[PDB]
This record gives sequence, structure tokens and C-alpha cells, in this order.
Amino acid sequence: VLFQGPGYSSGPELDNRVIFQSFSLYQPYESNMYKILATKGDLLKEWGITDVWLPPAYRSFNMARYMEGYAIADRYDLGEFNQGPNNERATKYGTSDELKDMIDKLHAAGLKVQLDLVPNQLLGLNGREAVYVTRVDNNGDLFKNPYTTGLTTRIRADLYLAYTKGGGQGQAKYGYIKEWNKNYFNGTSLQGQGMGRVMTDDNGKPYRFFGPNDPRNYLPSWLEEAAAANKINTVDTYLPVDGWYAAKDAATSDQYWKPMLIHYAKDKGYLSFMSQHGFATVDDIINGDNAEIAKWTNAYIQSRPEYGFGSEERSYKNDNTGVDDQDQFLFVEENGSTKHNIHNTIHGNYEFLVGLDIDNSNPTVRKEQIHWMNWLLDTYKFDGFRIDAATHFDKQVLLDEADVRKAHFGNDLNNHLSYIESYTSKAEKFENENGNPHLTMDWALYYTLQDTLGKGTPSQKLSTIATNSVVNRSGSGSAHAIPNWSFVNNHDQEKNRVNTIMLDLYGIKTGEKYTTTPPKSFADLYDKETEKKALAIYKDDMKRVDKKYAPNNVVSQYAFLLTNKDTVPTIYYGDLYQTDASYMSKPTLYYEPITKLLKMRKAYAYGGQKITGYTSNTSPETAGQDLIASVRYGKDRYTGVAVVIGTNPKTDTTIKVDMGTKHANQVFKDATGFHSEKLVADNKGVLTIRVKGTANALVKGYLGVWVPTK
Ligand SMILES: [Ca+2]
Repeated sequence: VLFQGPGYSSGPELDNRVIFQSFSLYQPYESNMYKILATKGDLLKEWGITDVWLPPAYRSFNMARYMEGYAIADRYDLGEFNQGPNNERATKYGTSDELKDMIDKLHAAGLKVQLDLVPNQLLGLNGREAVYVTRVDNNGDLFKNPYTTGLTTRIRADLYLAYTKGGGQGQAKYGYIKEWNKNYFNGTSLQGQGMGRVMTDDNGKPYRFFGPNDPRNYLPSWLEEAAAANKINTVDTYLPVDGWYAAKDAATSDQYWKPMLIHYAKDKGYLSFMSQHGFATVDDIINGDNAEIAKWTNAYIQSRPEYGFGSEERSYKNDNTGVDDQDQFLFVEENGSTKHNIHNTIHGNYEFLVGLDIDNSNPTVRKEQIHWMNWLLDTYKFDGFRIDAATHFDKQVLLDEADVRKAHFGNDLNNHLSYIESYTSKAEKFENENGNPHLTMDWALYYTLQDTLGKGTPSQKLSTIATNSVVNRSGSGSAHAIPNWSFVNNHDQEKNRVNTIMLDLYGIKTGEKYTTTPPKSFADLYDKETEKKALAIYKDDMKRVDKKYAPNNVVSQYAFLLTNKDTVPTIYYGDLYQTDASYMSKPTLYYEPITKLLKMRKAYAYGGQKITGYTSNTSPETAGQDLIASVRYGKDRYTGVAVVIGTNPKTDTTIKVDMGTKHANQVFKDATGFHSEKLVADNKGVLTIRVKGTANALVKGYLGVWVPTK
């Protein structure tokens, strides 16, 4: 008879929680965020923040676009080891010691903290192995080049040298797995090593070198000296095109190490490139200093598609996410079979995103993940986890994560939140089937807010904000709402909008079919100057009236988000603060209105919820098209709030907003500051509200947020 597992239940208790997403991608590499955030506990308390989502604190691949901590080179180095640029301890955000102290101070302020947990992938390991690859999309289905030739790929169980082995000193010291390798990955996003990277004969047989004596060797005439000598650069017996070998005087002479491209017959273009770079003859190379050899012989490698992305059939989708997740190799065996199970995700497919995709179906990997989570709670005292890419790996890991929390904190779920990053309703089904061990992300309301209120001149009925949510708030509300965390904006969706600007600047349309023209690559073109330009554009756009890129009616969105019954709302860092400035140095035009909306919620956001649709002059036919009221009735006469919203600047109507009988003959005041009229509720607690349409930077249509005196 076991009693381990209430699960989350949506109700007034859980509705008390508010998550602050503490970070964006565009924060500067300043190694100071922890030191600063350590001081903000009281401020956060004022707003009714209960939980702080912290960035992924792990060591970043050094060439990561944002250095943010999702491209993980070492999963156990959170600013502890000397593995940063110039062997610094600090991550983007600061040292482990600073992280420890900051968590200490934030607990001291009565807040909880979640780490951004990243089970899906690693990126940027230093050591290569040989794998077989099949060219597949994000779902692991054979890739069909839909934006180029439309041909089904013939890259099927082909030989490839990938970066698959490493993991840093953290892993090596604290890990269950001590080193990652190819066996532990379902595959990798294209690494631009090229399909001709292994040295082959004229038919297609790879060259092999196990040892000097070995009868399993298969080399050409010329390498037999280096073979007997045992001086060939190899990878798992295979010969890489970039590899060097003892050219003249094999044994007992290590001053004649030379690029083996010299007599690699299949490449007919190298010797000629070295011609037009000083080294005119076969033997001019065999002499010259390897500084200027290496320099030039390398730059050749990069010019050849057989040795780069040019042979790997990139999708060239140029998705505004900044990742073409159809750019994958599945790790297969020689016959094209695979040990890797890629259909255990919440999606059912969609195993692949970016980087070295972790085989979360491998029982050793699964033990490694439990070990990892354990070590994180134990070492850092996080209270829970924001689960990154939760819908793109073996979902067992999610259930294991819940057990890790149970083992740590018991049935005290509410004070130990976990919330999964989700953009599909399959997350809802999964959660409900398993007793709701996590908060599911309200993706649906996010897109619904963007279409009704985010868009200038909305083409979608504003009333849809009631229905088009993981929680259906129409009529009386949801009797049994799914436990959920909701948002108006986040680090990804912002980055999307910025990338859209960059694409515009680069002259690239996402999804364009390149039949007759050369395809263009966002990835190849990415540069910091263009990013700087795009950021400048983005911020200006927020401040303008007829916004082009940034969303309209940010305050209207938050006013709805922060007054909804049955949800944990999220406050996004970059909605309150300029995204690319020093951490919490510069507020936005939305800072004042939102922080106020926060004090309001904390004071007034109690009781039943009712959403009434209205007619306006602008829509006399269909009620709720452009005008609505989202009412929290209050628990007592002194709580509750009427959120009135319209989407048309012209609108000129007077509507009746019923607050219930307990709000009879009571003074209501707009908490937003937008209207300074003092309304009095009638006999029955109805408000007569004159709706004067407007258009500036904050509002397009109408916002009123009417709260009683106390
Ligand atoms: Ca995956």
C-alpha cells in the first residue's frame, strides 16, 4: 500500500505561484548576473514572485552563438573548473561560488529556484570517432531535400568522422558516465566534416590502419613506410583527409611529418592549390615549415564540399529559430540498422534538435541522467527544474526527474516546482496520464495572445483568449484545469523575432525553394555586427506605435496572464528589462505597467473567473470580436479585478461589467493608470464603463484594469 504521488492540482494554492524567468540570450558575457540577482530577493517578493527560473549554468561550447549554457561541453562544470575562454572559472553568468551564494540569498528572501535542466544534447566535444550515418530530418525519417532538389537522400549507412567523444573535467570527476562517446548518442546535427572525410580507394573502400603488423590493414603503395613505422594520424583505424604522416625517413625521424593529402589520389586539386601558394613541387612541401604548410593545406580543406557542409545536404530552411533541426545524421550500424530508440519522446518522433543528441533510451545514459540530477540538487540546492526540450527525448527521463524530486523533497510538490518546456498538446496528454508530475507549458495561450493582441490590426476574435489555452476559461472556468505554467514572452520567442530581423538584413526568406538559384545559409552568414544591428532595430520597434517585429499590447497580454485563474504565470526578464544591456540596468516602456500589474495580482487576483464578450461600434454583429472583460470576482468584497480589453482604436461603446453583488456601491480605480475616472458600482455591483479606443505604444484598442477600494 503505497502513498507516493499526489501530483500537481490546479487551485488557489498553486495559482499563488509566479515564476520569474531571470535571463535572456542577449545578456552580455559579463560574469556578473549572479552577484547582481543575489540582491533582488525583496524586489522579487514585492511583485509576488515565488520561483526563479535560472539559466542553464553548465559550461558552454566556446563557439556557442550566445554562450548561454545550452550548448553543453561539460554538464558538471557550473563555474567551478578552469574551462572557460582563457581558462576562466566563471560561465557567462559567474562562478559556482557566486551561484551558491545567490541561491543562498534568494532562499533567504523566501524564494525558490529552478535550474534549467538540459537532458537532450551536448555540443562541442574535442575528440573524434568514426560512425555510420543516415541523413535524416528532425523526426529521424530519411531526408528529402525539400527546399533544394526534392530528392530522397542516398546518405544511408555512410562512413563519417564526427566529434562524439569528451565531456570535460566535471563529467570526468563527478559523473556516472566518465566520458561521452558515439555509443551514447542517437546522432548529431550536421557537423560540416563532409562525406569524403574518410580516405578511400577508387571504388569506395576506406583505408584502414589498426597497427604496424596488422593483416587487417588496407593501405595504398605510398603509406607502407609510415605503416611499418606506425606514424599515421588516424581516427578509430580510419584515415582522415586532414591527417599527417611520416613522408620521408619514416622510423626514427619526426621532422618529416607531412599532410597525407600529398599523394591522396582521389583529391585532384590539392597539389595545384599548393602550387599557387609557394610550394610548386611534390617535394617543395616535404621541406617547407609546417606553419605555412598547415595554414594553406587547411584553407584548401575548407574550400571543398566533400570536406564540409557542402556534401551533407543541409536543409537550408533558415528557420528563424536559428536552428535547422532537419539537419541531422542518425547514428546507424553498417547494415543501416540502429541501436538507438528515437520514438519514446512525448512527440512520438522529433528526437532531434541540435548538437550530439543523447540516447535517453540507453539504460547507462538513463542512470547517468539520474546521477546528474541528483548531483545538481545535492551540490547547488536547486528546488526543482525547468526542463529544456522536454518533448524531444525519451520521456522516461521526465518520470525519473520526478522521482529524483520525490527522493529529495517528498510530497511537497508546490514548493518544489518542475515545469517542462512544451509547444505541443501531447505534453498535456503525457502529464495527465502520469498524474501531472510537472507543470505543462501553456504554448496555446501564448500563440493565441500573439494573434489577438500581439498583432497590429488583429485577424482573430479577441474572445478566443478564453478558449485557446491549455485551460478553457469560457463561461464558468475549468472544473479540473491542467496544472500549467503560462507566458506572454520568453528567451526563445524574442530570439526568433531578432533572427527575423537578421534574416531580413541578410535578404533570406525562411522556407524558400532553391531550385535554380544557389541556396542561402543563415548559419554561414551569422555575424555579431548584423546581430548588433538587429538588436538596435528590435528595441526601437518595441518603443514605436505601428510595431513591425516586436509584439503589440504587451501590457494587455500580461494583464490577462496575471489575472487568469488556474495557472502559474511567468514574467519574462526581457519584457521588464532591455534584453542586451547589463543585467537589470535598463527598464523597458513595459516595466512600470507590468510591475504594477504584479502588485495588483498579489492584492486582488482571487475568486471565480468570468469572461464576457461584447459588441462595439466596430463589431455590432459578433459579440467578443474586439471587446471583452476578464473578471476575477474576488474572495471578499475587497478583492477581485475587472480586466477590460479591446483591439480597435476607433471603438466607442459603453458596456456593463458585472462584479457581483458583494461589490455594490463600491469605488473602482484603474490599476494601470491608463484611465483616471473613478467608477462606482451600482446596487448589484455592476460597472458602467465608457470604452474610448486609443492607439499609442502601450495600447491598441483599450485596456482597463478596474480594482475596488479596500
Ligand atoms: Ca533527443
